[PDB]
Amino acid sequence: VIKVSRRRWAVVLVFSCYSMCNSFQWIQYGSINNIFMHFYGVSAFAIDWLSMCYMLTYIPLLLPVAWLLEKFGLRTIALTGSALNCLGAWVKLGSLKPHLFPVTVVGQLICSVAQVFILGMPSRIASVWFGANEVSTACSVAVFGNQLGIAIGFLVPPVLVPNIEDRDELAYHISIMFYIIGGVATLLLILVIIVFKEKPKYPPSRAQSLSYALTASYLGSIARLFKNLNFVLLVITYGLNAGAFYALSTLLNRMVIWHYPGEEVNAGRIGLTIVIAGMLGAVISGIWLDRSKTYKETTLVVYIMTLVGMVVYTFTLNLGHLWVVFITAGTMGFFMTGYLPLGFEFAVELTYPESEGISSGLLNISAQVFGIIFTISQGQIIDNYGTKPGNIFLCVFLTLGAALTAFIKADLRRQKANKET
Repeated sequence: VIKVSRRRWAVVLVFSCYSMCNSFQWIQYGSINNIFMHFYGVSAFAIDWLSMCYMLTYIPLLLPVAWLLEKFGLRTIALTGSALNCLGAWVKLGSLKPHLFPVTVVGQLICSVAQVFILGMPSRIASVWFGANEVSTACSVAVFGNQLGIAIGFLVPPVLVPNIEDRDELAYHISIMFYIIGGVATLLLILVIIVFKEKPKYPPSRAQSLSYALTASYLGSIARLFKNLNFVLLVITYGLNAGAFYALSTLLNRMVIWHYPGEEVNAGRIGLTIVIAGMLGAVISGIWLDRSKTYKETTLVVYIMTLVGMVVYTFTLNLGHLWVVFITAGTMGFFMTGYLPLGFEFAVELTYPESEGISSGLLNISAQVFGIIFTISQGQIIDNYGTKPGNIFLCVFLTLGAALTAFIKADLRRQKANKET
C-alpha cells in the first residue's frame, strides 16, 4: 500500500537546513577572504583552497560513501553528514590564533568529508520520502536549501566580522561566527537525532515500492551504469554544465572587477544575484517537472538557454553597462542552478532502479572533475589571454554538451514503473 507521510516535510526541511549550514561553511572563508588572509597570515592561495578542498574530496570519497548508503541505510549517512558538519564546526573555534591555521584546515576537511554525505543525497531523500508527483520538487527544495547557504554565506559573514586590523579584537568577532555556526550545526544535529527517520512506514511511490521488491554486488551496479550509453552521455553533459557553473561562480569576481575598476560591492552583489536567482530556478524547475514530467525536453531547452546565457554574457560583459550583468548573470544563474535538480532527476529516470546515491553521485563527480578542470584552465586562459577567450572556452564545452544532450534518448524508466499501476 502506498501512503504519503507528513514527516517528509520535516525531513527535507531539516536536511536542507544542515545542507544550508554545510554550504555556509564552504563559502564563509571566501566571503571574508580579505580578512582571513590578515588574521592567519596566509596567501589568498590558501584561503581559496578552503573552498576548493570540497571538490577534491568528493571525487575519491564518494564511492566508499555511496557504498555506505546501501549497507547502513540513509539515516547513517545523514547522521554522519550532520555530525561531521557539527564536528567540523567545533574544530574551527579551536583555531582563533594567527598560528593555528592548520586547525582551520583540518576543521574544513572534516566539513569536506561531510559534504559527500550531503550533496549527492537530495535524489535519494526525495525518492524514499515523496510520492510520484512530489519526488521531482523535493529534490529541488534540497538543492534550494543548499543554494540558500551560499546566499546566506555571502551577506552574513561580512556583517559579523568587520575589516579591523587588530588581531585580538578581530578574533572575538570571528569567534562569534564560529559559535553561531557551531550552535546552529549542533542544533541541527539534535534535530537529525529526533525527526529524521530512516524511511517512512509505507512506501511513498509505486516506483519505490517496486524498487524495494527487486532489490547485487556494489561493483555490479557500477558496471551497469557505465554500460548505459544514455547515462554516460548525461554524466558528461551534466559535468560540463555544473562544472562550468562552479567555474563561473568561483571566477566571476575577477572577471567583473577586471572590466569595472573598483565596484567590488556590486561585484559581490552580482555573485549574490546568481545564487538568489538560482533559488527561483531550482524551485521552478522542480515544480515544472512535477506538472509536465517532460525530463528529456526540459533538459535540452534548459541546457540550451544555459548556452545562450553564456553567449550573451560573453559579449555583453565588455559593453560596460553594469546593470546588464545583473540580468545576464541572473538569467544564466536561473538556468544553471535550475539544471542541478533537473540533472539529478533525469539521471534517476535513465538509471532506475539503481540507487539514486550512485546515479546522482556520479553526476556530482563529473561536476567536481570538470569544475576543477575548468577552474584552473579558465584561470590560466584569463591570465594569459584575457577573460573573453575564457568565456568562449566555456562556451565551446557547453556547445559540445548541447550536441551530446540531443543524443540522449527519452528512456524514462521510473515513469514506466508508475504507469503500470
